[PDB]
Amino acid sequence: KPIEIIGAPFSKGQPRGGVEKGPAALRKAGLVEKLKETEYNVRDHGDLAFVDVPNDSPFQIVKNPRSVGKANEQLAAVVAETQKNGTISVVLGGDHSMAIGSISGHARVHPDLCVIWVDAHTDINTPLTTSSGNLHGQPVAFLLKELKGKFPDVPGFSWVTPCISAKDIVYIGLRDVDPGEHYIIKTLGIKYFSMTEVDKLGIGKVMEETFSYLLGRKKRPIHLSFCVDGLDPVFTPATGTPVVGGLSYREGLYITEEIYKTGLLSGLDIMEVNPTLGKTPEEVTRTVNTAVALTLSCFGTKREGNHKPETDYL
Amino acid sequence: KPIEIIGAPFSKGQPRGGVEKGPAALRKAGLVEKLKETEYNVRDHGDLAFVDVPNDSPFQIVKNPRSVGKANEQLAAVVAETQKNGTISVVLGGDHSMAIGSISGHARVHPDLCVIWVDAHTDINTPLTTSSGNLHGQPVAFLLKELKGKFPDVPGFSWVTPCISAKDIVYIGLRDVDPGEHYIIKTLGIKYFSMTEVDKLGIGKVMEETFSYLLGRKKRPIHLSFCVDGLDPVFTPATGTPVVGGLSYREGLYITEEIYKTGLLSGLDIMEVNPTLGKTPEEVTRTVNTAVALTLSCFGTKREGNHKPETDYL
Amino acid sequence: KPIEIIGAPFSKGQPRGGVEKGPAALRKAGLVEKLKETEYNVRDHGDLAFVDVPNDSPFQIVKNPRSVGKANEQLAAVVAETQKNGTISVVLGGDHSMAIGSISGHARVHPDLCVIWVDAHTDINTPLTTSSGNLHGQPVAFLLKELKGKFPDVPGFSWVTPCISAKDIVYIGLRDVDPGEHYIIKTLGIKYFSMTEVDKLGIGKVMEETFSYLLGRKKRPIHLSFCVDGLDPVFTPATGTPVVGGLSYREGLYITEEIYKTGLLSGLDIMEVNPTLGKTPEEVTRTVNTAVALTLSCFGTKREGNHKPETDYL
Ligand SMILES: [Mn+2]
Ligand SMILES: [Mn+2]
Ligand SMILES: [Mn+2]
Ligand SMILES: [Mn+2]
Ligand SMILES: [Mn+2]
Ligand SMILES: [Mn+2]
Repeated sequence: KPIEIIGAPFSKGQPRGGVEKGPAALRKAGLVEKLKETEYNVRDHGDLAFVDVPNDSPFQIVKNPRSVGKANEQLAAVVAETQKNGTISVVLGGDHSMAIGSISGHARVHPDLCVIWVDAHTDINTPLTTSSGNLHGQPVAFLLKELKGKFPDVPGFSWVTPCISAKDIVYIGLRDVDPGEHYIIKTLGIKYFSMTEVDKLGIGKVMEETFSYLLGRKKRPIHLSFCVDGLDPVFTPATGTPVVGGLSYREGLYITEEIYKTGLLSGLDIMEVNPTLGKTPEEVTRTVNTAVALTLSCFGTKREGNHKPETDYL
Repeated sequence: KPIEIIGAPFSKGQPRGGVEKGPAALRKAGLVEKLKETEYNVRDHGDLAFVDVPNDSPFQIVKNPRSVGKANEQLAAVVAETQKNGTISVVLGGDHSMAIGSISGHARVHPDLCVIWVDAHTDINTPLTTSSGNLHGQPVAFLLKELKGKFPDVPGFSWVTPCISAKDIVYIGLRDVDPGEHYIIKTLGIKYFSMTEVDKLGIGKVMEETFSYLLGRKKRPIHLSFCVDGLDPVFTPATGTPVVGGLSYREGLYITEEIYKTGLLSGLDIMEVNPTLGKTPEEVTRTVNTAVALTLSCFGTKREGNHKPETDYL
Repeated sequence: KPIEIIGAPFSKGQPRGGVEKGPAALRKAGLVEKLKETEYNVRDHGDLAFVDVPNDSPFQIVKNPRSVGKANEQLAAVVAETQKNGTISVVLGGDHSMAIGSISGHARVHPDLCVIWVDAHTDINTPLTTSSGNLHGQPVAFLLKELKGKFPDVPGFSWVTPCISAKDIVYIGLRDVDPGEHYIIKTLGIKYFSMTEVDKLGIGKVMEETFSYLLGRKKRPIHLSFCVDGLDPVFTPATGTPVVGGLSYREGLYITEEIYKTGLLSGLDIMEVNPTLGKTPEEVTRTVNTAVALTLSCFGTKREGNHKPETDYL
């Protein structure tokens, strides 16, 4: 089965430059070559060139609305292109705002898709709830169907159409929620397993339930959106919004391991990896190895080990 | 419901000076104002002046017995006073030996109360079993009813009256216990979950069984004494007696979260946070930041998030 | 209940020097003295003088076959001697390749013994499957009954007799396995708990299932081989092949505590602790402290604490 790497060197999703350097870091560490070693076929799409919109005046509080809006539209145009030819889409980003390109492009070809959002935030505010005009923490808002019309239209997001409903997605690793956000998720009653939950049940029971909830009834493709800030700052320090007491290195692979196991992974997002934010070359090396590591896990590489079929090693 | 912050800048309890700075370290970090942000009312009682006793000769091994006694007596006098006006007490200490006063004053108004001791030690040595005349490691030996008269009367501790029995207390996070201490808890049969127990059951099940143990039969107030050294040093640096293999930030959080949920916490202790014992300013910020995290957990703040009632954020 | 420490300062098991200094590291940290504080009797059998074989040409890929084979032959003979007199055999190593002598000496006197292999690796390659001629990562290949005659006879290992079968052994914390290795364990179907396992069950249930799998039917002596690298480097950094995402200082103790709990320990190995590889004295002090923390545990020392029998501390 096909795999297509699509770099998204973008960052206007937030105030700290540097995340457009993620792709270049991930590829540098050896992601593309490490993947060709798996049972899959790998075609690297290269890095998309994001045209900058001049005079991108702020829509109320939101910053860079036409820029962010334009990039994502170019992303969702690319994604549909690989998913159309039946090939799994791995997007190497920038900030999370690129999810709107990532998941909108996915749904065009697999409208019945679900989403597992591994993040420490819901990154799902509305241009009416953000205390910051930053769109990297609003990706979901623009996606949700039940959120259509619950906030103004934002210059550059006309092309967007709510693709998934509050029933088809599940958060994992939440720990920093704004009053606003907590409201929405409760009100719309979305399924999540916040830090608290993943203390009480354990990452073992948590993927068991998230699977019966999303795949309990019908079998449908999986779109995994992984904010490196999902695991703790001791495993991913090179991120813009780090937050204490997160998901261990282990539960992370566990996650990515089980998702492989479903044979249902359709879209994968490796967002917000920032090489310039590492306090030491180590932490940058740390954040990337564990970013690559999770990316190889969603594609077979197990911790008990692997071996090539039909090969008698004796 | 009322909350009353009581400043206990005491340290005589032990040899390492620096703990009487705890309050000033927790207040500085924003504890007081952080709390008024919750659904509760907050009145800061201020820091109690502790009269020093001249010529506080040592009773055999014990050190500063009269000094440590009078303070506590003035602590139970302040506590009992605010609990009388139906308000929850949060004591920012010093060394733990002040618990003596926080639990003694508490029981005068709620004599049927229980105690969830989260710490790395049992601080239950008798003036006869301590290898150090230190009182921060004995607060319990004085409170226990089954321990009345199993050791000599210590000058300054005549006013004390064992308010609780070996039945109404459970320990959490035990890992450093002295031969004498383990004996006592085995003999009197106290309910505990030593780190070994938390690895076995999970911080999930553990809180499930400690609740049905202390609250399976009758519903009573919860006095929560928390020795910062309760968690591992990696999280709680700036503590006098740090001991490897401790309770994570997450577990110490899941505990406090659940103590809220009961709606039964009555008295709270935030003991042994030492500012001067931090190897770097970071480590002083850290322990503090997470001593605060917990204090704001005991009162609502959830990781999944919080939103104000009756407010429609849409 | 006899204990016999046996220093095996060997290292030819791999390319990095330093491991021979292990014993002389554990010993300084005060291992022997600390053990005498337990309920056991202690006899330190000094360190073994290992004669170096001149002109130890490489058998195909394998390196130091004759020097490694001779050393172990001399270890096994020391071992089988103190097990003979009814004493427990604790071996402070070098490189793990000395397991071969440690477990070989052990099966002579207790041919019905079991082994719990706590290590980040399976150390079970064959001279035909190694990518390196390193014997520290093959010990098991020489011990297995099912592996007899699955490779060529290696110079110096003519004295070795497969003593345990695929059935009496179990791994714990595997997270780095080469293609070959995985195959083997799969094919001979060995009972293990990779890191994924420990995540999904917990160090609680894990020991429950390893005990009922190894001791469910008959009660037999337990040989515990502990590759310090089985833990996470943050706990055991001073090691030759560290690997991210290991067991916690807490599971590590949990494990050694339950093994004490059976009353069946018989043989114990504390291999591959290398003092020269700690980036800082601290990492050397750390690692060491826990190759002992763990040992003094296999002999009782409980985190809940201990107290001497018949001694009324009141
Ligand atoms: Mn995000
Ligand atoms: Mn995030
Ligand atoms: Mn303590
Ligand atoms: Mn204490
Ligand atoms: Mn190993
Ligand atoms: Mn090994």
